[PDB]
Formats: sequence, C-alpha cells, structure tokens
Amino acid sequence: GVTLFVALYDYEARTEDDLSFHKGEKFQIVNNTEGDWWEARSLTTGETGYIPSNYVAPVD
Repeated sequence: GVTLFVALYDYEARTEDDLSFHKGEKFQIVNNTEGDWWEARSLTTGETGYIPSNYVAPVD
C-alpha cells in the first residue's frame, strides 16, 4: 500500500539520528513497525533517519 508520506508540519531535529524537514517534504517509509519514531528516507535529500510519526501522513 502507500509507503510515501508527507510532512504536515516543519520539524527541527534534536539528535543526529533524526531528520529535519519542512511541511510538504515527502518520505519513503523504511520501517514503521517499531516505535512512534519511524525510519524514513527524505525524497528531497536522500538521507535516511528517524521522523516523528505524528508529523506525517500518507500522500494518498
């Protein structure tokens, strides 16, 4: 199903393992079966790291 998500809000990373992003930035979800921090790849930067799951929603 849909594994592409979009940021609903801007986010500035605290720790090195988090991605910073802007509203509208898209992500390919790598793993969301762990906690509420999801592993994801930014479609803008190509980087992979962790994002707060309640900041994103599926693109469709």
